[PDB]
Amino acid sequence: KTHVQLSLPVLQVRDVLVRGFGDSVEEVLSEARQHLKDGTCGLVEVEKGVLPQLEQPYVFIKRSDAAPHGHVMVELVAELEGIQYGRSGETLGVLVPHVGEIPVAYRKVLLRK
Repeated sequence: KTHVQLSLPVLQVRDVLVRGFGDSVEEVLSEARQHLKDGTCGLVEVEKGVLPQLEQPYVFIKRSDAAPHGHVMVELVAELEGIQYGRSGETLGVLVPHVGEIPVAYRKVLLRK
């Protein structure tokens, strides 16, 4: 399937134990996709002060369209030193590994895979 319905645990930035997916744009996009498939991916909602507490490169989920079955259609865009790899809509948040942190909410998305 080109799209997969996922429910992403929303984590508080200060709870996150592993603050990024790796060391290159290509690696963080790869790892993000692997964790999304394996159900081991969390989402941090971006506000003032959140991104400097996480590790670059960043992986964003961005709205790709204007929402089947409650699931917002999203795609992945990476960012490193102010350059984005991909072009998409509004940021729903920044993806991080999930290693058992308690979420505050779930974000239903339809991920372009």
